[PDB]
Amino acid sequence: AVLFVQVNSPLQALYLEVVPVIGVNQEVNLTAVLLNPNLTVFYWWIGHSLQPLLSLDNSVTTKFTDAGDVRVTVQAACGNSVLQDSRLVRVLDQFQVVPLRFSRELDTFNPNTPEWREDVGLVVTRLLSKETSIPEELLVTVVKPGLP
Amino acid sequence: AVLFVQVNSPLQALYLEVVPVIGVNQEVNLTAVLLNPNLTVFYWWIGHSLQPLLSLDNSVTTKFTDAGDVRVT
Ligand SMILES: *[C@@H]1O[C@H](CO)[C@@H](O[C@@H]2O[C@H](CO)[C@@H](O[C@@H]3O[C@H](CO)[C@@H](O)[C@H](O)[C@@H]3O)[C@H](O)[C@H]2NC(C)=O)[C@H](O)[C@H]1NC(C)=O
Ligand SMILES: *[C@@H]1O[C@H](CO)[C@@H](O[C@@H]2O[C@H](CO)[C@@H](O[C@@H]3O[C@H](CO)[C@@H](O)[C@H](O)[C@@H]3O)[C@H](O)[C@H]2NC(C)=O)[C@H](O)[C@H]1NC(C)=O
Ligand SMILES: *[C@@H]1O[C@H](CO)[C@@H](O)[C@H](O)[C@H]1NC(C)=O
Ligand SMILES: *[C@@H]1O[C@H](CO)[C@@H](O)[C@H](O)[C@H]1NC(C)=O
Ligand SMILES: *[C@@H]1O[C@H](CO)[C@@H](O)[C@H](O)[C@H]1NC(C)=O
Ligand SMILES: *[C@@H]1O[C@H](CO)[C@@H](O)[C@H](O)[C@H]1NC(C)=O
Repeated sequence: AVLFVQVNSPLQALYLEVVPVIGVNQEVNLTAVLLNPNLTVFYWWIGHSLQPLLSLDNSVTTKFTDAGDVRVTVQAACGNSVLQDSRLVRVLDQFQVVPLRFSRELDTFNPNTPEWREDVGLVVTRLLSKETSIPEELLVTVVKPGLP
Repeated sequence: AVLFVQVNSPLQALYLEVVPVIGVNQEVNLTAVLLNPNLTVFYWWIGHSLQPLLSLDNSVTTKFTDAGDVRVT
């Protein structure tokens, strides 16, 4: 007689990591940050279609043929608890991309909390608009999750 | 705000349907008979490896390069 068992009772929090903006036909490297070993259950709701993708890995790679706003949802149920996080992203076509160096010292005070990164990008956008007199909602700053 | 919900509380019984014998390098059409719509969660333990396959469908198709006795769960 055989019996497979798994032991991961408590789940704390999850977060869906995805860039707020990318062009059409571009591969998106969606990440599902969660509390966990290779024993992880991930339901992925990429778009309108109900049928979710199953994954044991944190990340998936997908594309978007259409533009506009896309709802991306991820659900985690490793044990007997259900967590879920959603995020709406913009898929554009008319834009120009500029790389941006930050000062090194910031790295020594840089937690990867997405809200910290959001506020930093917002400050950069405000300063750009104040020093170029160009519209402010047409400038999107994303400061990545990397250690540098 | 968005929230996905699913509603299938009771599960009665299951049964694994598989032929008792087949040769090597032959495709096996394993079936998992269960109480259900396309909302079905299936973990497949094909052999020695712990990592199970995920499936929403009843059936899977696999092969065996080695002979002997295979545990299919
Ligand atoms: C919950 O919130 C916490 C903060 O309260 C987040 O924790 C931080 O997450 C980042 C990203 O995973 C961690 O940085 C990582 O460090 C590893 C090295 O250990 C590096 O290889 C990765 O590339 C990444 O930079 C960070 O250490 C971690 N802790 C803190 C204090 O910032 C967490 O992401 C949030 N997650 C959930 C599921 O709620
Ligand atoms: C539980 O046990 C019951 C019997 O008490 C099994 O029920 C029987 O299962 C077979 C195979 O699925 C059914 O035959 C099927 O009929 C459909 C048409 O409806 C046909 O398209 C299929 O090819 C197949 O031949 C049968 O009707 C069903 N009921 C009876 C009274 O025999 C069941 O398979 C067992 N399953 C579990 C999960 O415990
Ligand atoms: C996604 O990120 C991982 C981690 O760096 C990398 O190995 C992989 O090539 C990336 N894929 C794409 C399509 O960006
Ligand atoms: C988890 O399993 C996958 C199988 O698809 C494998 O690619 C990955 O390396 C495994 N990770 C760990 C940490 O064992
Ligand atoms: C498995 O059975 C289904 C149902 O008849 C059939 O469509 C499929 O081709 C079969 N595959 C193999 C490899 O026997
Ligand atoms: C269930 O979803 C799968 C998607 O892989 C599809 O192939 C199948 O036709 C669907 N079945 C039903 C009954 O909707």
